[PDB]
Amino acid sequence: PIFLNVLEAIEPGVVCAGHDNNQPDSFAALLSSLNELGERQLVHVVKWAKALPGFRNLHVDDQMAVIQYSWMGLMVFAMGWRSLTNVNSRMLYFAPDLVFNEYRMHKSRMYSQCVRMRHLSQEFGWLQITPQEFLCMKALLLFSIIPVDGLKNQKFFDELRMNYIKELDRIIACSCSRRFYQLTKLLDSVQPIARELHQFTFDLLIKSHMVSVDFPEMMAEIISVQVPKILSGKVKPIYFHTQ
Ligand SMILES: C[C@]12CCC(=O)C[C@@H]1CC[C@@H]1[C@@H]2CC[C@]2(C)[C@@H](O)CC[C@@H]12
Repeated sequence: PIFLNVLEAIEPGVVCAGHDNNQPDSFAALLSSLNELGERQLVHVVKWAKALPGFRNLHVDDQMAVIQYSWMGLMVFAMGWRSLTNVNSRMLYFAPDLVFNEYRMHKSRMYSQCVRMRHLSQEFGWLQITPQEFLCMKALLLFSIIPVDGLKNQKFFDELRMNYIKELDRIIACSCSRRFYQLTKLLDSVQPIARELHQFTFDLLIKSHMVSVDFPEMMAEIISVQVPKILSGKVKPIYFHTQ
């Protein structure tokens, strides 16, 4: 079981947001801390992705591209999983030091997006997703969003993506196809969520000075350079099933 050995070994550790929980729960304070969390998580997602089986067979530019497109989905998926194990069905465990109750979901002005992330977290429970299924699905998510113009070497990407589909299939097989149906629908459901957060974070960056929300350097860059390519349709998710 080489492949699963690898996925479990490279899985990133606990990451703290650096949030001072002693301050009043403001919009400005919550969102600056999520942005800080995003910056620190992006560091772990990079090292993780670079260590995945076959990842270096991608052209260097494509390596950087898929990470920059996929990070939001990847982080949301992992977060829902932490949430499942750590908190109740009504809260979102962004970090040990940044757990959203209903009040914070409201003050963040992200209530409706939070409701979707919670549903995602509950689906992991409802479907009884295993650690092994979780890890293979999360690897797949990295290879689930690409430019419509195609990548620098698209051929290598398509082959890598095929291998990770086959790995998820293997993990399932151990009816059988009903599980595969379920997992692919779950995977698809990530993308509309990421899309709403993309739109939210983009809007927030533009108004960020007016509302006193701080955006760290990598975040500022990625949200101004890469996110708008998603929002304008130059970069699109790959769905398993038609939307
Ligand atoms: C990826 C993060 C931070 C990491 C995580 O656990 C998921 C979470 C989802 C909401 C994101 C947040 C990073 C900062 C964003 C993009 C804010 O600007 C608005 C929505 C936030």
